[PDB]
Formats: sequence, structure tokens, C-alpha cells
Amino acid sequence: GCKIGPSILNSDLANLGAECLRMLDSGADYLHLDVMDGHFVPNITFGHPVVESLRKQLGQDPFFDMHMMVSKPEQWVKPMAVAGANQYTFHLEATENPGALIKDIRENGMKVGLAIKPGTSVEYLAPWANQIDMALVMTVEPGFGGQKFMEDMMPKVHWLRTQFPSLDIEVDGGVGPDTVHKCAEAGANMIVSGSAIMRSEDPRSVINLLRNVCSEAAQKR
Amino acid sequence: GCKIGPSILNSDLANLGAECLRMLDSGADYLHLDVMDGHFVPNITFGHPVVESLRKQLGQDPFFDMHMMVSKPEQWVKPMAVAGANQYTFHLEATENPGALIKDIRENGMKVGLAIKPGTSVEYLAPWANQIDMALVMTVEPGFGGQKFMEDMMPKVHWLRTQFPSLDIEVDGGVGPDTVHKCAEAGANMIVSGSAIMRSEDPRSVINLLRNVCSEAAQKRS
Ligand SMILES: [Fe+2]
Ligand SMILES: [Fe+2]
Repeated sequence: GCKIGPSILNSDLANLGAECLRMLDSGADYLHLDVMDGHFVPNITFGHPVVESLRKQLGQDPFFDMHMMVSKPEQWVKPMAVAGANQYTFHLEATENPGALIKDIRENGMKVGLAIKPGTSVEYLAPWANQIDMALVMTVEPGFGGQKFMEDMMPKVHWLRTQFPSLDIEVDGGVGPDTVHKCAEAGANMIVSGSAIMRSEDPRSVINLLRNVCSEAAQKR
Repeated sequence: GCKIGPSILNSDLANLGAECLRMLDSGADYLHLDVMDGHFVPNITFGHPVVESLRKQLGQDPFFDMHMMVSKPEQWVKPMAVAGANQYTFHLEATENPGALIKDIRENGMKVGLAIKPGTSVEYLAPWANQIDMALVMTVEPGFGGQKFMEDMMPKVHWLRTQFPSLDIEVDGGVGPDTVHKCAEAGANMIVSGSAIMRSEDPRSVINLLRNVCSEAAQKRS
């Protein structure tokens, strides 16, 4: 049940279709698409219009995990659903009413992801864990780096894995061949990796490595 | 001095490089790139990371007019300059200190555009007209998709052209072959058009039509 989802912010964004296609051909399990509105985080990447074009090119099969680093996640639920997103991963910090938003995401036919930034206690996420499809533990601060993987996020992953053995747990931020062992041993089964994959001359090899480390750790649990 | 700048939001945004190459190969004079942050307008398009990749793909020559429909235009000046934007067109409504922002744009080596939404008096542009490279008169409300061209914006264009004969004036919003003459007769010399160019089998012909309607109307007034 371990899956690798390349992030594409490090890719040639003027040729996004080609970059996604070669990730899929390289054996990516899903694509992790970072949506930043310049308010929740200090960068603007792309929104649903790009997602819609991507979906049109890639067809119906590929799974899009939308990482919604936006200040008003309620606003983009329907646009992302219409664009063809599979999963809407919103930040717990970005809404006063996560329960209502979770309901809305499901009513719009999408899976539910719930993300926490490094400074947010995993204790805030736990109360909602049985309502979501996937928890995302950030391992860098979103919108800034360009940062080193934060090893002190691993206790969050471990706690979640301990308390919720069946929960899919994703990590995102500086994850690569060098740090995937930490994530996998802590309990993560969904791995987002950007530069490590996208800049590789052999992304299939990198993806296989990442998945194999996770799988090995899962079989040990 | 009449120029056509396709807007690219109705293009295949998964292949922005190819779509822009096609526009340039069709004789587009520049590219008009709509940046929306989901706050100043109720849509999110793309930001400087996309611009940086587009500049890399297209090379140094093409001109990018960045239509910054963003709440904090001060924030994206350096990122856009680093990304290789030629002109940073911000909304007058979006800053309380346009003078400082204009200065910051020039200090970062970019040309300065100043945009006004339909509800904003063209008079607000006047104090700044001597400091900017281009005025952008919106002819639809930005961020609400396909809207009808607002002919009642033409007096804004005509007023600007009358007050500032040497000022480049861009129109943007529902502009196509059906409405370009209205813009040109009012004084606009920079025309943004989207679907009418992007959807065509022969975008060169559409671009040429827009440009020549504009040029011949401009020649007439002269
Ligand atoms: Fe992400
Ligand atoms: Fe525009």
C-alpha cells in the first residue's frame, strides 16, 4: 500500500504535460500538484485552470493529489472537482471549520487530504483522522524552501501511524533517497518527492528506490 | 505603433510553452500573461514559477506583459523580474502607494503598466500617467471568465488618448475582431485578445486583422 507521488514545482512548468507524462511512464503512482495562492504561503504556483488542462491531456486514469496551500480552501473545492482532481488536500490551519469542509469535498466527489505545517501539533490533526482519506505531515515549511528535510517531524508520523494503523500518511518536503528511510521507518506510506525525482536522469530508478524503502518498512510493521 | 498581445488562459495550460511558441510564430507582438492570486480576483491562474519556465523556453526576445491581478503587487515585483518579465502591470486598486511601487518596478529593470477595473475612474490614472509605460483599461470585470465587452469603457480610452497622446493604451476583456474597432477608434493601440486568436486555425490571420483594424483606425484619426 505504498505509493510515490512526484511533485512538479521543480519541473519545466512551460511543458507540464510532458513532465507529468514521463513521471507516469516512470512508474509514479500519482501526481502531487502544489497549489499556492500567494496568501497562505508566499508563492503563487497555479490553480484549477492548469489542473483542467492537465487532466484533459493526461486523460481520466492518473490520480491527482491537490495540495491546496490556499487561504480559503472552501472556495476551490468545486473548481478543482470540475477540473478533474481526485483528492483535495487542504491545510488544517486554513479553515475554522474542517468538518464542514471535509463534508463539502466528499459531496463534490473527491477524496479528502488534511495537511499540517511543521509548527502545527499533530494533536490538532488526530481528532479529524477518522474523517479523512489521507494525512499529510509537512517536512518542510510550505512556500519557502528550498529547505532541509525536518527530521523532528518524524515523531508526528510515528504517532499517527501508532494511533491510526489503517490511515494513509503522506510526507512532503525534502524527501528523497537520503531521507525516505526516515519517513518509512516512522510510518509514512505515501511519499511526495520533487527535485530528487524530477532532476534525475533515471526517475524510474529513483521512484523504485523510494517505493522499495517504504514497502520494506511496511512489511516490518 | 499598434500591437497585438494574445492572452493565453484559454490555451492548453499544460503546454504553455508550445502555445506561446505558436503565438509568436503567428506574429504576436507580445504575450499578455494573466496572473491571478484568488484574492484580488476570484480565480487562480499561475505565478512567477510558470513565468520563469516560460522565459527559459521562449528565449530572451519575446515581450511579456504581466497582468498582475494580485492583492499585494509589491510582493511579486522581484520574483517577476528574476523570472524575466518585461513589464509589470499592476492594478491601481491593489495598492495604497502606487508611487513607491512604480519606482520599485523600474529599479528592478521592468517596464511599468497600470491597470484599472471597470468601476474605477480613469481620472485616477492621470497623476501617474507620466511615470508609467502603459495604461490598461479593463473592458470586462477581471476574474469572472467570459463576459461581454463593456462599450461604456470606451470613453476612458478616448479620454486617456486625448490627455496623453504618446501613452500606450491597452484594452483587455472581451476584445476580438467584433469589438477591436471600438477600442481602436477610441484610441487604444495595444490589444489583448484571447479565444478569438487561440481557437483559430490561422491565428496569424486573426492577429493581422486585429492589428490592421487598429492601425487603420489610428491612421484615420491622425
Ligand atoms: Fe506539496
Ligand atoms: Fe489580462
